[PDB]
Amino acid sequence: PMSQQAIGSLETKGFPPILAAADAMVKAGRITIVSYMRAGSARFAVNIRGDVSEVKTAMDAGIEAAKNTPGGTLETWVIIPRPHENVEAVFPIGFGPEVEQYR
Amino acid sequence: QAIGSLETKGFPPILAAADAMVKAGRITIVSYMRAGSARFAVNIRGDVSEVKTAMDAGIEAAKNTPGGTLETWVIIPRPHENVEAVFPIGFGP
Amino acid sequence: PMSQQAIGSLETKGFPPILAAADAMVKAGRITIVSYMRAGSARFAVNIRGDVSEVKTAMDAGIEAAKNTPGGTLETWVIIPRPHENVEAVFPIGFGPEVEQYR
Amino acid sequence: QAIGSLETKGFPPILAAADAMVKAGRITIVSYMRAGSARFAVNIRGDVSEVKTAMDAGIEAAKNTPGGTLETWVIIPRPHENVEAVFPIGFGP
Amino acid sequence: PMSQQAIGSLETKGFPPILAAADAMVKAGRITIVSYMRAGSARFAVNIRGDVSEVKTAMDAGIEAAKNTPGGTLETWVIIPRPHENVEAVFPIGFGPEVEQYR
Amino acid sequence: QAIGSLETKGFPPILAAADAMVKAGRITIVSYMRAGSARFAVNIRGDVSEVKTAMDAGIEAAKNTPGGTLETWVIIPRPHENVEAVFPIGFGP
Repeated sequence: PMSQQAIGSLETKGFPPILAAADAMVKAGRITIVSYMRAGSARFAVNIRGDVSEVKTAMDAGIEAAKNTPGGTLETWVIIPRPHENVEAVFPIGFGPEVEQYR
Repeated sequence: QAIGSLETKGFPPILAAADAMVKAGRITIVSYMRAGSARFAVNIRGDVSEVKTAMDAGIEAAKNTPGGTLETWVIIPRPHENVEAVFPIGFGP
Repeated sequence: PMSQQAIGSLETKGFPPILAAADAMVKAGRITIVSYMRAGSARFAVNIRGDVSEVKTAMDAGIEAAKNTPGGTLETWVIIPRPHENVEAVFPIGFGPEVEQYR
Repeated sequence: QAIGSLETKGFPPILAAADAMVKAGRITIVSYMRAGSARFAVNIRGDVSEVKTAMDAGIEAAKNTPGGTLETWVIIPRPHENVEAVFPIGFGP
Repeated sequence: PMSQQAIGSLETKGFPPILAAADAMVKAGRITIVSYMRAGSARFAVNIRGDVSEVKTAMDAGIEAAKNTPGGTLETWVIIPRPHENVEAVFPIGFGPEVEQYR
Repeated sequence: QAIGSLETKGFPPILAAADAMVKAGRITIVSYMRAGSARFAVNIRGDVSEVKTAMDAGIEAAKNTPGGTLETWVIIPRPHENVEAVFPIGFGP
């Protein structure tokens, strides 16, 4: 009941910084971007999956890209190495059929 | 079964809380609520003693998350059945 | 054109305090919880129906439960003894088929 | 028919306003708007003299509600028909 | 690829001031109200179309009506004389079938 | 193709930005995002040199709009294809 793949989630204020973060993340490690969350208050979170070491290196790049985007604000981030299956069942952080082609 | 509900500012800390809760007691995460203003609540069910231990872990995980903040939480030991008929805190699919 | 049953509505900041309020309300009087409103800004309202004397005693318990929830904030409440039918027609405060079994 | 629209912060005060309005004049409540930021607007229609009396009662009910606040209101006597084609202030189902 | 008709868009805080603006606009010039946008934070925008000279006179009336509504706030407005077709394709500012009868 | 994204407070300034961008370079406006808190983002695609010229025009149009404010913007020259599989920045219908 715990997934093999880590989750990393990063949240910005602003849509352009989340795109910056997402692109930097997938260019920095063997990770898949699985989903995004429109959180309200102009905040957005991006969710990535991969082995924890790869998610950590991806997260470092996403953090920098968010902060370096003009007018962007990094709000919060987390890495969970081996998330319980019930988390994946309830939250939109699983692998959907549109990202299979990239994994 | 008891209900525990915990609410954070930010999506990453609600994930952290949820994962910590289900790894700390015999509970089921049944739903989450997008509250607006970048707040999210996670709802768990279990025997009250298990919900309590889970809640303690979830509070700590939310506060320990980079940039995460804990807003509010509750434990209701034996909720009236009318509550889960109206609020999305039941077990069913 | 005025209902036999009062409406009570109570609004909190935070989802956990609204659950606290709702549970305290239905445990304190002969009332039915009919609906909730996601108001934005992390505010939620719960709507109950019953005879006005029962809604008043329920409301007192809901107010206390909201205020006593960790991090919860009570925002606003009302009791309308005999609401006009047009209010029930437009606002989601009627009795739905999922709560018949509890009334 | 005239349109009256009244907006509160909070859901309980919009209920109070709506009920007071329909009990104060020959008007029909046609819709409500969830505006965001916990604001709600109620929309009524009737002859303008009736909408005026109703509006006065609704303003007082909103302000009199525990924790309720009145944000903004308007009365438009004879709205152009293009307005109700776009905004949800018409009578129809 | 640029429309013959200008767009004017006006945004208020509050729903009653947007109704005031919309009504004043269509009473002040040969314009069609095409749509409204629920922007969040209790802000609303109304979108009108017409020849630019007509949209300008309509906009002046909408600005005044918004400001003069009890508790209303004017937030922002624009007039674009000859919008590119790609703007109409992506943003909800075109003529829909419900407003044909008024144009 | 590159992605440019520009976000304003207010709906009128996003229209201004979008129109200025497509009139300043060989770009396609592919989508907009209602972000909440009355913020909106417009997303454009094109060769990066064209997206840059378009972005400059969009920044100026947003700031020049009465009451409009520019919040944030970005240009990504060569986005990874996983980004447009998840975010609504692709070309398709």
